[PDB]
Amino acid sequence: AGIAASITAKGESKLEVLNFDFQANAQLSNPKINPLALKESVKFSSKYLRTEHGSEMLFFGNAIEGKSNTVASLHTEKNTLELSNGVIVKINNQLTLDSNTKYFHKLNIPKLDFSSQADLRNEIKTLLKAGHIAWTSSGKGSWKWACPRFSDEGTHESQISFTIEGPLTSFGLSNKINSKHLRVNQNLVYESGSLNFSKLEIQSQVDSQHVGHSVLTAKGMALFGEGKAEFTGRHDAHLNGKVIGTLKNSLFFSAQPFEITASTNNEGNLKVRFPLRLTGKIDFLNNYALFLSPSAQQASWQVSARFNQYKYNQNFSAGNNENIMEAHVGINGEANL
Repeated sequence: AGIAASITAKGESKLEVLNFDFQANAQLSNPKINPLALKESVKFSSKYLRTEHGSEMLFFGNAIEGKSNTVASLHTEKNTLELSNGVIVKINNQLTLDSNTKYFHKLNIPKLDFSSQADLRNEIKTLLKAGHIAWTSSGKGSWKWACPRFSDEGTHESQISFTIEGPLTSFGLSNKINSKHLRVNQNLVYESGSLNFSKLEIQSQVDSQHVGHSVLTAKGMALFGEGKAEFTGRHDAHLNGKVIGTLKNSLFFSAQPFEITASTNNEGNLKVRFPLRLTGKIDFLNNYALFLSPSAQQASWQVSARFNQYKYNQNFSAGNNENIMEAHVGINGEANL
């Protein structure tokens, strides 16, 4: 039992952008055993836009297959755009798909001397199995254009990693972005073996000429069942241009049974270049030290925030001990008038 369906539409007329020649088809087959080979082809002519598609679905009970494609290409007197897509899906025992996105764009506007090029690769590859996950992608692409009000060029590089196998999980990102004015490197590292451990790793590298360099990267080691958690937290930054200085950040601590200790330190000596020839001199000293224990506990807070000619030192020590408890409040400051 099969059906031969065929459609053919002709819009012959004046103007090339308006005339069209559409055609369609459809085929079927199903004798006894359901060996379906359903197919489709979408086709038409039109000077304004040419787009084509063909989808052919295959079925053999457990052998299930699917191939679909849709490609379009825009063309005119100023612009030239294209796109392609391939659906590759097959179902035999497990589930998997690989689909691609081919993106092109070329714009040329001679009115203001503009020429833009965009060209993007968007591909997905998945794998679903009985207890298995295999997921990855790559957002590869680049950009470029010449325009007096906006001129930039660079390459975008993305990669996604994800995989599941049993109680353990895996997940990693490698982001590489590069341009003529901004350069950032990004990495993600994640790992945790169910309720046993948890790996926390961040990688952020920002590079720019006008402001300077920023360095942010930190680690965290977490363990389950006992109460252990230690994160290595830090940051180093540079500022250039209208502002100059440093950003030091200390975030160190250990989470332990019957022992809690935290160390936080924040440093900055920024010098703001205000307009009308004014300079703001900012130096602040923010620190912290923790110790928690069943026997004795303590804390510390010291601030040395200073603005230009206005200095302030604030003293705060907190600590409980059985032999002696200290209680001092340091309130000191000076405001020039």
